[PDB]
Amino acid sequence: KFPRVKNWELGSITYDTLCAQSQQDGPCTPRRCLGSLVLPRKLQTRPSPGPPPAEQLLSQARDFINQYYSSIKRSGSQAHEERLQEVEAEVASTGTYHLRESELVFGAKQAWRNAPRCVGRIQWGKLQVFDARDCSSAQEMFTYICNHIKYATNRGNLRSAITVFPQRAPGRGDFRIWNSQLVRYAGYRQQDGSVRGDPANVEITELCIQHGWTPGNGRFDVLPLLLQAPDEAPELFVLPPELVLEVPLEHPTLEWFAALGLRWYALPAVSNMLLEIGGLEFSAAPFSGWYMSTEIGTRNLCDPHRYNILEDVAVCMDLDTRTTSSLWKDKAAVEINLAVLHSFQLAKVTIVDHHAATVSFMKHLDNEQKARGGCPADWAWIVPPISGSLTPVFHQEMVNYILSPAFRYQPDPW
Amino acid sequence: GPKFPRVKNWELGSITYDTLCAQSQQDGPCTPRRCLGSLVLPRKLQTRPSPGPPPAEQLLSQARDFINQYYSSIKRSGSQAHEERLQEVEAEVASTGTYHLRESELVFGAKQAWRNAPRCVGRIQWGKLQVFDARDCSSAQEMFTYICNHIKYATNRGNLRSAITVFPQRAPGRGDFRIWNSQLVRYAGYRQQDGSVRGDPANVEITELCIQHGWTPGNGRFDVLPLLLQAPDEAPELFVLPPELVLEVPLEHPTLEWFAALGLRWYALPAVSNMLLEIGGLEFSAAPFSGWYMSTEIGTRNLCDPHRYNILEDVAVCMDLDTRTTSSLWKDKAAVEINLAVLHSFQLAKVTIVDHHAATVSFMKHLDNEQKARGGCPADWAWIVPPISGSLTPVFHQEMVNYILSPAFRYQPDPW
Ligand code: HEM
Ligand code: HEM
Ligand SMILES: [Zn+2]
Repeated sequence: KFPRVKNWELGSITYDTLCAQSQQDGPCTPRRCLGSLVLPRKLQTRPSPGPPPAEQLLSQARDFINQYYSSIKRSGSQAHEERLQEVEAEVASTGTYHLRESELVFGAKQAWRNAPRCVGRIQWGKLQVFDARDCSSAQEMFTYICNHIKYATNRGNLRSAITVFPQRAPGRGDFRIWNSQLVRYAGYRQQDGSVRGDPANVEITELCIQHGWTPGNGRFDVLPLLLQAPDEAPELFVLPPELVLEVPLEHPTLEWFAALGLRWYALPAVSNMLLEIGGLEFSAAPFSGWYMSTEIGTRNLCDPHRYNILEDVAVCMDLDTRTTSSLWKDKAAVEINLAVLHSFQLAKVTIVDHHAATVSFMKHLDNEQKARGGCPADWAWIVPPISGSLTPVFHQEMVNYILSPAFRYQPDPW
Repeated sequence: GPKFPRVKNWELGSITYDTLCAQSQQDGPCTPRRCLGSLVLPRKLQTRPSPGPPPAEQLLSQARDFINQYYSSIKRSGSQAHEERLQEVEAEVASTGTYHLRESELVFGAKQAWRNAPRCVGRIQWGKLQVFDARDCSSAQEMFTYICNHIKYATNRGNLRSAITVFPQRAPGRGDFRIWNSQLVRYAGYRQQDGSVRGDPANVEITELCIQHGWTPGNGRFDVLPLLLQAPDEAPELFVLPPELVLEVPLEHPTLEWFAALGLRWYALPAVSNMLLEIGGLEFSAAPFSGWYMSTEIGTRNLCDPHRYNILEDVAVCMDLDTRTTSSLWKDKAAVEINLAVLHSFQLAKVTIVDHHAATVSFMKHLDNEQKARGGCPADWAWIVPPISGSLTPVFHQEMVNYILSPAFRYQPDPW
């Protein structure tokens, strides 16, 4: 019934009783495990042209409201009962309801806390929540986003934040941020099918040009935002350069590294995920924190389908790229990650290396074991892309399941 | 689209569908409610010592399935020979409660068990396996003879060859044939007075057991342990492998001249000996198998794990790195040089070994061969992706479906 979770480095064991609280199904079954799949096959988020079953929504809303009053130690109180009646009354008459700002803040922090793929959850309690539900146009969306960015960047002393735009509504279009992140580098397809810039942003880069953007021709051209108000074509907005903090990359001892002209933005702000609280869905709720160095140094810069700079760096390090056994890729990867850490640290911009991050996550696991009797975690995403076993989480067994409030993937708006 | 798991490779953007999972007849530890795919030992395949004979009804369905697999493999499914073998197996089980495999069936089954192993990245070599039939073995002493021959053949003075020796299957009522050691070659772990361990911390229990059985312990960091071999219904017997038969490689670094002074070393032959081989319901409690090493097993796991030799700090200090701060990536730097030393040394000693890049690339080829040959390949992502440089290898970006197919290698409880 309850999974026996073991840590192989310390020989310690714990039981996850929290997983019993899961109400949403994952992709696995006794016949086969599909935990390595990035996106769901069916756990997607189908349209909302029609109102969701009142009974279903109501049970989800009740659970959430129950969670909320439990957090403020007022479960069973008069306020708790009166709130349930309000939600009850509104759903029965309108088919939906609305959250009080206090509940929204609690819900956003809980969704982060429940995110199985995030290694930085020790920070879950520290999140600035901007209520943008009073937004009625793409222009206003742009203003909220600029304020979010300014606040979150804080001149290099990054502060986690989330801005919540209006919830989805039946038979009405969704408020959406087309870009997958608030700050992305353009990806331009060139003559021979190759790509200049970030190969992962080719499609979005094209949509931007398609919608009137005058494209650049560099390797790190910050993309403009395509923001969409309900049932309207997306509108193009260019982010004020002074709002986009970037860090020039250089190496602590390799004088030539800087000559590579590499750089990366300071703010990691996912903008394409859906936030679900008490059955309510927020199709546009950009969130941000700070980077873990491997995200930039290993994945963004070294992935084969990304900037793929491994060989360039290897050649500059005069390594033997003639064979795999020389481990030239491993050596280059380490120096690139070192350059990222050194540079962000030099530019006084918040960043965390994969060792510090995993160590804090182990602490989080312990805190959660005491607080809730478990912690949903997705091993493949918690263990860093390099030096996996050199970190504590590698040797820690984990249980993965879905708790709500939650952040979920949703279909591309186009 | 197709009603089977959709598997994607995020590097190539290609998609495939796994239809082979449809053939699994054994459940794993996951459910729609939660994924337990990271658990090393989930009480699923766990072949607990089942004293009372197995349900003749359950044994037969498993046996029939295996025979169908075997006849399918030789392209004679539905033939008269197929139906006759099926009748022979059912008859044998009827009058004895069990049955026996023909020589070729055992060979086929051993290879399929390796082929079906979700956690093995070396499966592109699956078709090349020397299967030693030792089902005539009747004593612990004879087990030692078979094991020594296996070691000699497999080691082949450095030009390693994959092999498996199969001892008698579990029999109703009679005790099991067992090799107490988890591997044929292991280094002793000696508990110290201060509580620390000299040697391999992973082998403290087995080391103590060997001592308790008359072994006179050494006091080194790399003392090869003796074998505790157990024949049916007899206490385990102790056997010391002749040094000349255990090929080892002293570790040195290609450029860091001082690394050789560390006195580190590792043995050439990775031979797992505590796993159970299951074929058509029959259980081979003693069926040690071996291939060759993938460098990270030695350089990253065995030498750098916190609970193993834990040499990361020593090497970093030798490289004069800043071990007082994580952002210096001293752990990452030292791990890289330790792995390079392993590859370098094995290559120098002319002992077969494969680096994690070459291995994962060959596994990708294996996945493609298997997609065409069986419509899928059971794979455990966490075990397939190397412990270092994960995303620098192609397997990291490949989604994988994990499920249990039989014949298979399963975990079994310790004999003691
Ligand atoms: C403050 C420091 C933070 C750090 C260092 C951190 C780090 C990470 C990392 C490394 C990943 C995996 C990235 C990948 O492989 O693509 C991740 C995923 C995630 N993080 Fe965090 N995180 C932080 C803040 C946040 C915040 C503030 C939120 C939300 C309020 C959040 C929500 C998530 C979610 C939902 C995922 C999984 C997304 C997916 O499934 O694609 N994180 N985080
Ligand atoms: C040809 C060379 C081979 C290589 C390079 C290779 C490599 C590996 C590696 C790296 C692992 C995971 C090690 C760990 O994390 O503990 C593994 C696991 C495994 N391999 Fe292979 N392997 C090879 C040959 C074999 C052979 C010949 C067999 C059997 C006939 C085999 C059966 C397995 C099994 C069953 C496991 C999983 C055991 C467990 O769950 O602990 N391998 N292999
Ligand atoms: Zn699973």
